[PDB]
Amino acid sequence: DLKAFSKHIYNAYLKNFNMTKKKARSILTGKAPFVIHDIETLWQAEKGLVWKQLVNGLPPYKEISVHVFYRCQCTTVETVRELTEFAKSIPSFSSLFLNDQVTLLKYGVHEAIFAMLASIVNKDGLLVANGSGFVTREFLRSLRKPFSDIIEPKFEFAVKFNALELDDSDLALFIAAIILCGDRPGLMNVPRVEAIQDTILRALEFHLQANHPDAQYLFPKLLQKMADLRQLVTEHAQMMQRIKKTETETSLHPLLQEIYKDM
Ligand SMILES: CC(C)c1nnc(NS(=O)(=O)c2ccc(CCNC(=O)c3sc4cc(F)ccc4c3Cl)cc2)s1
Ligand SMILES: CCCCCCCCO[C@@H]1O[C@H](CO)[C@@H](O)[C@H](O)[C@H]1O
Repeated sequence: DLKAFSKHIYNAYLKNFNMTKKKARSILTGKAPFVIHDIETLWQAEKGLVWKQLVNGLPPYKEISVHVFYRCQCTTVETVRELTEFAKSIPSFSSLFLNDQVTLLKYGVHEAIFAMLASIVNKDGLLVANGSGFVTREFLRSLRKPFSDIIEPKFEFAVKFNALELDDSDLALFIAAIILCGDRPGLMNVPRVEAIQDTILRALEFHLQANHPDAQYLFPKLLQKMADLRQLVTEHAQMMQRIKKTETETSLHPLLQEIYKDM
């Protein structure tokens, strides 16, 4: 029964995401992306590197540390869009009141984004523009503060999370468990959410058995990663709040602006 449930969430993930850990992990290994590590290479990428969201559709250019930020902002907004469509793809989720759905997405989306970030990450950098390019970690560290400080706790996490060696069928269930969380403030029908969450967590355990049989303590380890993700997002909202006051000239997307609102 839970085999059918797991299959459905996997089909909802594959049907909804531009990049599987499978596709990403091949690109970062072999059988090539254009490495962005300085101003010259960013300009080079800006010129002839296939971005889904074009440069003309970005906020008015200000500076380098800000342009990088705006490009990142776009993908976060598009991942919020994939995740909403993935959440709706679960028929149990798309049954709750539209505001209860918005509550789960408002608080769960950033947790999910960071868990999925580990798929396109390695110790030295991350994939960009559907794997067309590869941005270096040192380049991002070389940007001005506060911008150089944003992506660092994400990388620390991503590396640790990648050690668990999860596949796309594990992530579909992991993300589902992240979205459908009863601990979200402003939830109306908490028993119904808590209900669905239980089904997912049951499904996640029995799938981790069939997919990772020799894996010691995987399920409680992922339950801890879920908690760690909650902290990383608390830390993240806090940073973007500082960026909102300090960087008055940088434009924060209202959707993300609303996510960090009462966090
Ligand atoms: C980068 C630093 C100033 C930040 N600004 N916002 C942050 N948010 S975040 O939570 O850490 C976060 C949120 C979502 C992701 C996934 C998407 N990332 C991308 O697609 C990126 S980064 C980058 C740098 C480039 F030159 C060119 C393109 C490019 C692209 Cl594309 C990563 C990090 S980090
Ligand atoms: C508080 C913010 C979190 C809410 C997430 C909203 C983002 C989802 O935006 C989605 O865009 C799609 C196509 O353009 C549509 O088909 C959907 O109806 C829509 O909800």
